[PDB]
Amino acid sequence: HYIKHPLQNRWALWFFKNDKSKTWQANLRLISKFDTVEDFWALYNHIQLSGCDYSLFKDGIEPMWEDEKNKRGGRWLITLNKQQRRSDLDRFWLETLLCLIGESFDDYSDDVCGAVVNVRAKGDKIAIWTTECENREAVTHIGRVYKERLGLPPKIVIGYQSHADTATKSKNRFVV
Ligand SMILES: Nc1nc2c(c(=O)[nH]1)n(Cc1cc3cc(Cl)ccc3[nH]1)c[n+]2C/C=C\CP(=O)(O)O
Repeated sequence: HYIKHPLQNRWALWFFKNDKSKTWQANLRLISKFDTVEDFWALYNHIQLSGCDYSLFKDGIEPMWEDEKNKRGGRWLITLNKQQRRSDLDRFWLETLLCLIGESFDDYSDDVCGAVVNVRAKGDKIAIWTTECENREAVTHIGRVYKERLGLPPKIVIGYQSHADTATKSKNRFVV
């Protein structure tokens, strides 16, 4: 009936089905792809009415450190307490998906790879993944706009961790 409204990029929704008897990548599942506003909303409305983690990454980028577009990058991390799953999780996740498909970081949105939400009994987490941890100007601009877009209290920092550092964990490259 109507002409669909194209998004700037094509996106893929992935999920991680926690299965301890399998190696990490064997639990990744690519659910579906979309490149219009109407197809995004249909998928979002469908998931809402249905550690089982999810991610939205640009087409061609797998949601893993191993991917060529992620190996030299990192993520802005938002940590929620147990009480924030009910009051803030869904709002923070939708606002993060909108930053992605709407290219809310202007030219710096070209550095965005995707976003990951970790559903944990001990506390949920949401991250925006970027392609180059050494791109200080792009990384910091994305972080400041993301923190503001989510209405986070200014005094508390959010940290940007390089995937190389997260993978050899035993520390924040930038804070905003
Ligand atoms: N090899 C490897 N291991 C990883 C990775 C990774 O990219 N590669 N990741 C990052 C990652 C990508 C991703 C995608 C989805 Cl859909 C859901 C959750 C996700 N987590 C987290 N491990 C370790 C697992 C748990 C630690 P923790 O308790 O901190 O998640």
